[PDB]
Amino acid sequence: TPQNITDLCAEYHNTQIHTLNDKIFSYTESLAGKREMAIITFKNGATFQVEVPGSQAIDSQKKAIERMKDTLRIAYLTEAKVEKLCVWNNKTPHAIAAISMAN
Amino acid sequence: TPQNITDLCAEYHNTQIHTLNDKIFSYTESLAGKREMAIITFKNGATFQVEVPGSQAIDSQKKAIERMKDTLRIAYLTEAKVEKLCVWNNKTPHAIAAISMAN
Amino acid sequence: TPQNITDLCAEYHNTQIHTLNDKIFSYTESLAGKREMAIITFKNGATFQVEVPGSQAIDSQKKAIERMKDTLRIAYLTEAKVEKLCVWNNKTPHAIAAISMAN
Amino acid sequence: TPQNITDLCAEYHNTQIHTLNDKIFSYTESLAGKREMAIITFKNGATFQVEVPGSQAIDSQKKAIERMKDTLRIAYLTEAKVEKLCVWNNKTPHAIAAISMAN
Amino acid sequence: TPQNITDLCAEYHNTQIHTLNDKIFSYTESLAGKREMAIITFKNGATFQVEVPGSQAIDSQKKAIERMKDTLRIAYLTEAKVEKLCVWNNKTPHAIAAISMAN
Ligand SMILES: OC[C@H]1O[C@@H](O)[C@H](O)[C@@H](O)[C@H]1O
Ligand SMILES: OC[C@H]1O[C@@H](O)[C@H](O)[C@@H](O)[C@H]1O
Ligand SMILES: OC[C@H]1O[C@@H](O)[C@H](O)[C@@H](O)[C@H]1O
Ligand SMILES: OC[C@H]1O[C@@H](O)[C@H](O)[C@@H](O)[C@H]1O
Repeated sequence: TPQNITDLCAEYHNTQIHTLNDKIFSYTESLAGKREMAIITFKNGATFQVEVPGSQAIDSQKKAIERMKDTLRIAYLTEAKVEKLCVWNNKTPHAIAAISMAN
Repeated sequence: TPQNITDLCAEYHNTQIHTLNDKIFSYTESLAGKREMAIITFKNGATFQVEVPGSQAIDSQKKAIERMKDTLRIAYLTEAKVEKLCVWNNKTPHAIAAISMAN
Repeated sequence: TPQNITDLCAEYHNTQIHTLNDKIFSYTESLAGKREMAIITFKNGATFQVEVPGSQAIDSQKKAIERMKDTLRIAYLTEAKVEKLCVWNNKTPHAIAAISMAN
Repeated sequence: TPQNITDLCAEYHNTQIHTLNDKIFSYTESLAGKREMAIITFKNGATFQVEVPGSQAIDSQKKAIERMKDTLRIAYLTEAKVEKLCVWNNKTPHAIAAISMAN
Repeated sequence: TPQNITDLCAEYHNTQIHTLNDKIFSYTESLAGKREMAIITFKNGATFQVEVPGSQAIDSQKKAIERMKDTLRIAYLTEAKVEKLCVWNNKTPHAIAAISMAN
């Protein structure tokens, strides 16, 4: 079991870590058919998504995806500093896999 | 995959991108028979709803609707500035499809 | 579709609007068998309940009832001003059908 | 229909009202096997639990149990004054049936 | 029934209490496959996880796992002082079974 976001991120193919150390600049949410998703942006121009849950994803996956959207919304609204994001680069915008917060 | 609310809204028919750059003026919620709606209003007069899901709604759609109503209530309570809304304009009041928050 | 709580409230029999423009004074909740209800009070003496759903209540009603208890709890804790309540006056305490919040 | 916590408490056997008029001193929660419970304490030494649900417990009661733990956590975190607690005194520690919050 | 985290923790083998009396230094969350988990750390170098749910986990166990993650996030964001943690010490990082929060 990884004990940090960098090592967790490295367990997967087509991932990379972004180190932001900054609050979220914008939060976008859609319930539109086939776009049940969330997009956040940082003031440096970086844009990321929380991907739509897939065709019958398992229970743990669907719960974590909803948890991550919960987390980004509350982080944005409270101006909580985001330390790092682990994202999949085979999507556009890059898709969030994990987030770390410190400070 | 759209990277912002304007491009997302343009992927659907019968939608309008609506710019606000303002906090929600009032939040209304109902639990009454087939009116389990949320209504939000803004200072300059605009009025929007989160439409009640019908009897064929799939799980992903129901979950996203529930999420949006959560988002509107917390945005309202925190006086978070709403940048834009993407709304369906063939219903009255217009029905929210997406929301962007910034500033 | 109604565009404000007054007009929504008027679509039902045995309802009425109360205009509080004040924060909630007390919040009560129970998990006791058959009384899974919430009761709120205002400093002017008014008392209102969120009625227990019955054994035939469909899922969309149940979810709205739970949402309203969530809303009342968070308003109470944050001292958010309640503008109006739409209530059924054929129950005691009067039963909440809808709520509006505005500064 | 009870209009307050005291009257509601009186509808059940093996209950009593505690009048704290104080914020929660400590919040404890467990996910351990057979002990999926919450414990709260006050500065005067009183200790109460949110009981583990029974095997037969129906959905509405389970939902209310989960709600009460939500309530105690946020009451604790916001230092919200707890007015009264309705508890079952045939358990140890005494188990929460209802709570009232007021200043 | 245990009346405090220390006694609760002693009911299980391979557990220990950490007395931290300190806020969480960092909060990490992941939705990645096989890694639906949360990791918290303290400024003394202690690192803890909320284990990935088991594929056959019962309902009460799954909900408590979800609740614990909700608690850790809100404790983190509000700088709530964590009093003690009850952890399974046959996991690496040590896995949270119970948390106590006090002032
Ligand atoms: O679990 C979700 C992941 O699924 C992978 O197969 C895909 O490459 C990633 O982009 C991400 O979507
Ligand atoms: O939907 C709940 C409402 O249902 C009505 O039929 C009843 O008259 C009201 O008192 C309220 O209970
Ligand atoms: O509904 C929960 C309550 O159920 C009663 O039967 C029991 O006597 C109480 O101790 C409490 O467990
Ligand atoms: O219930 C969760 C616990 O399950 C036990 O079997 C295990 O030994 C502990 O380390 C922890 O995983």
